[PDB]
Amino acid sequence: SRDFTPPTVKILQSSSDGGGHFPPTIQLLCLVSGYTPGTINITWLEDGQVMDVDLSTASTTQEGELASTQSELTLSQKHWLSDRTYTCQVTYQGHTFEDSTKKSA
Repeated sequence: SRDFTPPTVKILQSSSDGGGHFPPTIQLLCLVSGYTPGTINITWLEDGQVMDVDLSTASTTQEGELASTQSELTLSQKHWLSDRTYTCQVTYQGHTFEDSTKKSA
């Protein structure tokens, strides 16, 4: 007997991948898969001012008998300048987690 599977979450940052022009932002995508046969929940704990359009979302994918869900985060660099606390809180049918970044300008 061994139902369910071992959940796994990761944190990937994509800030040093920008280029000339366009406004600076942050691309923090977490890597959560294996857990749940379909997927869990996608959430990010923000601490600073989630008033703008800075939100993080994850997609659902199939990994055989497991469930691979890719999480991403998008926030304006400006906000990052004002310092904040971003964390990709991934939930599960019976589990949870959180991994991201944080700064205090």
